[PDB]
Amino acid sequence: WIRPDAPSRCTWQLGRPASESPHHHTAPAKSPKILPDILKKIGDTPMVRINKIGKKFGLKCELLAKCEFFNAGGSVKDRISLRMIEDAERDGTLKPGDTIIEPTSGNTGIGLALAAAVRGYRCIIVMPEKMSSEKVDVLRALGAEIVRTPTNARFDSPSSHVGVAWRLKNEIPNSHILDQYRNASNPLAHYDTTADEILQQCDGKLDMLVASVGTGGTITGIARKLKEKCPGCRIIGVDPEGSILAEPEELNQTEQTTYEVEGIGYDFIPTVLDRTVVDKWFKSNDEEAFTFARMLIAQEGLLCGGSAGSTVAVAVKAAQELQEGQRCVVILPDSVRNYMTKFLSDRWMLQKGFLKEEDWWWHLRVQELGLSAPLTVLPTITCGHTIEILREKGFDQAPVVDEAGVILGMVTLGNMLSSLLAGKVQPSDQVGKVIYKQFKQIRLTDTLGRLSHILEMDHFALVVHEQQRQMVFGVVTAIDLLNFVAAQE
Amino acid sequence: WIRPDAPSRCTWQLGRPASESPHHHTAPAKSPKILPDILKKIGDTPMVRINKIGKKFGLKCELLAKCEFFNAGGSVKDRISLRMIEDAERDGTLKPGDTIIEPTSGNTGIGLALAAAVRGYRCIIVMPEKMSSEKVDVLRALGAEIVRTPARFDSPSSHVGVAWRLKNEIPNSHILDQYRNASNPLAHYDTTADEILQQCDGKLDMLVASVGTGGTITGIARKLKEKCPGCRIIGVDPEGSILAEPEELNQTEQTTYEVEGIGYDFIPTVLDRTVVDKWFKSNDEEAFTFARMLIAQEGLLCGGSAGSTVAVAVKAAQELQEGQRCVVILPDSVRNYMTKFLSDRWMLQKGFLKEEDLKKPWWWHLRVQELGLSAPLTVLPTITCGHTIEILREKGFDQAPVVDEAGVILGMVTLGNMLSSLLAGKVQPSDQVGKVIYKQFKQIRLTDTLGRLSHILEMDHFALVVHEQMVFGVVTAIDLLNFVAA
Ligand code: HEM
Ligand code: HEM
Ligand SMILES: C[S@@+](CC[C@H](N)C(=O)[O-])C[C@H]1O[C@@H](n2cnc3c(N)ncnc32)[C@H](O)[C@@H]1O
Ligand SMILES: C[S@@+](CC[C@H](N)C(=O)[O-])C[C@H]1O[C@@H](n2cnc3c(N)ncnc32)[C@H](O)[C@@H]1O
Ligand SMILES: *Cc1c(COP(=O)(O)O)cnc(C)c1O
Repeated sequence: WIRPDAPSRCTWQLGRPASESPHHHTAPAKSPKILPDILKKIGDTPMVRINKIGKKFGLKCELLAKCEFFNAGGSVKDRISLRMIEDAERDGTLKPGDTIIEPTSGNTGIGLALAAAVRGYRCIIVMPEKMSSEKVDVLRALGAEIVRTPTNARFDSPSSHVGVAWRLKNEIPNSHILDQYRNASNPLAHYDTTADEILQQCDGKLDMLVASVGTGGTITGIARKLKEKCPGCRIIGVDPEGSILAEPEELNQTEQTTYEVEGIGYDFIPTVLDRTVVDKWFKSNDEEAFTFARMLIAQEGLLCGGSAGSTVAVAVKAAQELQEGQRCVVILPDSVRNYMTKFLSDRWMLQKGFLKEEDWWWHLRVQELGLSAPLTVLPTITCGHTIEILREKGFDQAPVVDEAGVILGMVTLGNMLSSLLAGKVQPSDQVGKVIYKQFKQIRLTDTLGRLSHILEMDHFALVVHEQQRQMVFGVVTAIDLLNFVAAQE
Repeated sequence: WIRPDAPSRCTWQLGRPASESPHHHTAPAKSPKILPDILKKIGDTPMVRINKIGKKFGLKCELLAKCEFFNAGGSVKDRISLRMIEDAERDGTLKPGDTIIEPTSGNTGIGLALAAAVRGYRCIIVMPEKMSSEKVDVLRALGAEIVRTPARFDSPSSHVGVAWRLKNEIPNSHILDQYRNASNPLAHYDTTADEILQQCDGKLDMLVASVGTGGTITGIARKLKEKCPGCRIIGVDPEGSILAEPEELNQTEQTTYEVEGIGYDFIPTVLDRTVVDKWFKSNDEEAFTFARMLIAQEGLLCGGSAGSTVAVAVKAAQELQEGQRCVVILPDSVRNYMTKFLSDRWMLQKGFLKEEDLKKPWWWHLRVQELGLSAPLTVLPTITCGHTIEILREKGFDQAPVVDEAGVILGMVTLGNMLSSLLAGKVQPSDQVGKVIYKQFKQIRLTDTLGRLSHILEMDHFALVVHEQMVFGVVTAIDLLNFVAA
């Protein structure tokens, strides 16, 4: 196994002629009238001027945006997913029918699974288990296969999202790992194509480039091509808090290492990353990322992700030094398609406490309902006798309780039923196995509004003795609320 | 108010020179290095050859795909949302700071909300109350405002009439009316069809398009019939829609289908059915199947309507021989359908997906007639909501049928629907219950599997046993559980 953070052996140095390069170099391509396949849609991404957000924050300059979400897969990684493969295919490293294994979650695995789906490669994406249903559904739809690795297990560990991919690589015939962190094809893709597009579209003239930093291939290749052909251009790198990628190290000091923004920042310094071509670094957080993302979507009509928001949130700061007549280009990595249920959802933004909006009987208290005396069950009775009673009284449940009255959980009918479809339970065995812990608990002193929210969300909430959370005062559903309302109106 | 199905007054006739046209005509545009705004990204969509699926089903011809999901909003409607506005803006009909009300829940609301967001118009989208979260979240994110309308085409309180009520009540408000507006088919007549002719060098022998409002297929078929006579135009209509001709094809039991964006109960103004050489009937199964097949094999990320288009294409293009060309229209992206046809769980829940891995419980192929269900308790449409709440209190169910005096069941009522409506303030305890009638509901019959029933009761809280149109009763989970665990 080789470490991705292993120091770079590249001898490239500013001033060295391009004739000395040992690598293979491609060029931006004239696109056909009719595309032979969807993969030809990758590249030649549009440059869109930012008209509102630039001026709103007082930028005297021109602010352009390089939109990589118009790539066939809806991310910048479609550039490298193509390149890394097209190189391997040339090298003789990659054969027809082979397997491509990658230790990635969502941003590269999509591009790779797409290219693999088009060209008939088996694709194996290895990642933690709780991966967002958007990315996971896209991958499964493209034909890729997923390996769930444990949520808590280290990078250096033998059971992680990465090491296990290497174990599969060794164990599975014809399997290859392109290794986006170590592969020179990653930054060479942007060095050869992206940076040339940016230079063509800007007529060779721009005074700043702002990019968010992930593996680092993008910002590296771009900054190198620019430093060569456009010296005056300053390169600005963006790093989330909790990441050590940014320089100097003093900026990297923080309490938590966890952030909600996807695609940028992780704990190690990849091989492909060149931090000597980055003129200045900026620290962003999740709040301004998502805020500026919503602002981009709303004001500019640009459908993009949170990393784009980070990039721009930094841009409005870094471009203040720029005056009138100059130009600043930002990199917008991906689309909103992956974040449909995350930063795009107001409920989610509220839950994490980012925007946190404010909130005739709405402020009336649940107490006014005057509910029934609960039917609770022992963990220990059969599922048959269980749904026998729940059929008798037309109630759907239990707080599942111990002998002391302590709540051990809850159980509902539908849960039982799906547990039966899976065949993991049968009427004989104890109900204590089917305990449903994923419901929500709210109680007497709570507002009827929050309850209402849960009632359009779920089937029920659970009134607990106010100051004893292990105690059950009663069970609330929509029918008793409708009872209250229809009663006093 | 004007009806969308009102007959077309257009005097356009095949053979008439283009110099006689009273309308305004644009042309496909050379795009800049740097786009001044995102709206310039609309158009010049790529044409991608279909290499696998064509040959797999035995097509001797070339099958190309016009991908409209690469538009800035991720749908074909971005073309018209632009046009309808750009015309109004020119006409003096549309002023800066105005309000654009549209009663569509379709992609048009997205395109319009985007253009409105970019150009600073207030946007009001009026639609039903279910409305799968993707579209709704996109709209709210773009700055648009939503009105929930608890669906009926010519009703006074619907997704459309109330938009006209707002149009009258709100200053500077306009309704572009995608069904009646000539800008809709003119957008495709002027641009899309010219793109298709440029990319195909003026030669193609068939075009297959799914039919929604009909502006697309109309404008395209007209431009083609003019400049490429040999090209046959093939229209696609879901089952439950009457758009297809002849009328004999439109015969079906249910009028409800899961595919979004195509087929209607009415014939829109902009639709010209005299330029369509042949029509084909598609269903939801082959739509979603071919959509998954497009994504998997061709790497094309698209929607279910695309699947319908292609599912028809592999049939219609069989007449084509080697050397010819067939072009299909792919309307939208998978972005709206992330939790619907893209989800395996959902595909299973609706019964489209294939069942076995080769073993499962014995009651699976038993049927619900064995459950021994009792008589349903029916509610009148004229009853008061509070009364419903009383009866349904005492009996203790979460749902009841809404049926008129003549015996025909107009629908179902669920507590979540009543609560949802009340929280919006669109219903009161003294109101008609006929307001909260819930017309989208799932049917399992007497003779259908206990398995299908199970999948149903994983989607939703009920389904409804019917002896043949007639009924039997209402089924929920606890009867299944009671039967099995017995
Ligand atoms: C005149 C220009 C360049 C020269 C002469 C050059 C030369 C080299 C050399 C000698 C190596 C060592 C390979 C090894 O030790 O196994 C290397 C590696 C590498 N180069 Fe370059 N290079 C040039 C430009 C670039 C550019 C423009 C990029 C990216 C945009 C790049 C990315 C890399 C990467 C990622 C490695 C791998 C380092 C490692 O595996 O540790 N190089 N290069
Ligand atoms: C030589 C070519 C054409 C001529 C002379 C023509 C003429 C007309 C005329 C006289 C009307 C009646 C306006 C009214 O009564 O309000 C009309 C309406 C209309 N035209 Fe055309 N037209 C031509 C081509 C087209 C094309 C190519 C399209 C679309 C692709 C189109 C779409 C419409 C629509 C949607 C209406 C509205 C009909 C209604 O509101 O009931 N026309 N046209
Ligand atoms: C008869 S049930 C009807 C079906 C409804 N979906 C439900 O499960 O509550 C509705 C009434 O029973 C009450 N209820 C539900 N679960 C209960 C439980 N485990 N113990 C006592 N009352 C319960 C509710 O609060 C409501 O007043
Ligand atoms: C008592 S309810 C308990 C709550 C459950 N969620 C429900 O609505 O069915 C369950 C029993 O009532 C039946 N049921 C539900 N709605 C019905 C109605 N409208 N007419 C007759 N039986 C009904 C079910 O089929 C089942 O046998
Ligand atoms: C509107 C629509 C169509 C049909 O396009 P028309 O312009 O009505 O002919 C097809 N698919 C989707 C998803 C649509 O929204």
